[PDB]
Amino acid sequence: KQYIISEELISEGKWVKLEKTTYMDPTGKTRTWESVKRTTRKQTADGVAVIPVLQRTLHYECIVLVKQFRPPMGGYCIEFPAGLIDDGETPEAAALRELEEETGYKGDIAECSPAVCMDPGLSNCTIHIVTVTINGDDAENARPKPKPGDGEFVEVISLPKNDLLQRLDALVAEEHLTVDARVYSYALALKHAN
Amino acid sequence: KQYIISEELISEGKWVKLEKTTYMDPTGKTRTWESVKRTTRKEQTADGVAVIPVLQRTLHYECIVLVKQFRPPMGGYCIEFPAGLIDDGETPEAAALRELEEETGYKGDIAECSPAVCMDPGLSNCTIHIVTVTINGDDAENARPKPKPGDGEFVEVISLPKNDLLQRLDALVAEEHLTVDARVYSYALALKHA
Ligand SMILES: CCNCc1cn(C)nn1
Ligand SMILES: [Cl-]
Ligand SMILES: [Mg+2]
Ligand SMILES: [Mg+2]
Ligand SMILES: [Mg+2]
Ligand SMILES: [Mg+2]
Repeated sequence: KQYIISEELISEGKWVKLEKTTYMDPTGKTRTWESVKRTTRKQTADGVAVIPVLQRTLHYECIVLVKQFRPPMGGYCIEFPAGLIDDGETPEAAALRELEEETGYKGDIAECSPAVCMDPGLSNCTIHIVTVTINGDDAENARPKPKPGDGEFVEVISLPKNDLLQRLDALVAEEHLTVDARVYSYALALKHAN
Repeated sequence: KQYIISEELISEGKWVKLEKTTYMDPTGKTRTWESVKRTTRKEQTADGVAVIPVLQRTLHYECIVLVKQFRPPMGGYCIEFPAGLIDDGETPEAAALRELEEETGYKGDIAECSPAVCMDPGLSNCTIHIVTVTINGDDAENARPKPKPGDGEFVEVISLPKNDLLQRLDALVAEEHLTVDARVYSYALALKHA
């Protein structure tokens, strides 16, 4: 019943543009919306985010996260490892690549979401959420070698899965970090389950 | 180590702006970023709230109450937690219970309220509080709940059992063109993984 009529370019950078979207509301009334898009998409989605489950025998299972300075936020954020999918790369392959670059861990694919939206009231940005397990007992994950690209500066933060939400709250309380909403969503459901 | 040097406006809409952000990298080198911000944030501790609404009813499995709306940025229908912006002077908890009632009809009870968490920190400064609310579906207030959508809001309510949320979401994605929100998907995945 609702649909896009036209999109007016307002402003286009190298990485992001702003559009004025005209759409038909269900009553038959034309309306406008200010919409953001990335200029980099081809792809199933803009990006992947990786849920990396680090499994070591006789240890708690951990979720591997990354801490980085995020210029739009003006501060440091705690996030699932993540990056954009390369032209002609699959979401799975992007997940394992990003995970290795950002963490040095080598992982195995467990499952892969459909494209999911990041902030659909503002942008068209989408990602695949990719669950990956990491055999922390294998020699290739003993001393994980992180290969950052140009301009990535990533700290790795592993947190036990069974206390994830309490551990994150503690970091926010002590370290003036912002937690990512998808990380927080996942942590909450771990507590809310059953 | 890293910090913001300057923020130059590139383009300002009614609702959204684009900025050229200059910052210092941890090598001591100046770099830039293209940053999105909303124009509507005043003294709120965040832009908005998203509500995790746990519908509880005697001799029913708990349901997660979700909303389906057309999102102009996305050009299509999206399934999301009930959400909206925090009005000036409004508490995150008040915004949550208000938005929940407006979008679903349900009158909730506060359970917990997150710190401000980032929506897409590689792109925007946008933040929310994630507010968990329980709905006493045995109360007569919540028996045959009617939305009170504001102007240009057109919302369908979808309640899904917590104990099968991921499959039930997958089944809706299989049946029509719609996108699940990444925070919803993350929360459903944790429910499976716990
Ligand atoms: C470090 C390379 N710059 C990437 C980027 C992404 N956006 C939105 N602006 N700059
Ligand atoms: Cl798993
Ligand atoms: Mg990244
Ligand atoms: Mg990366
Ligand atoms: Mg809303
Ligand atoms: Mg609303």
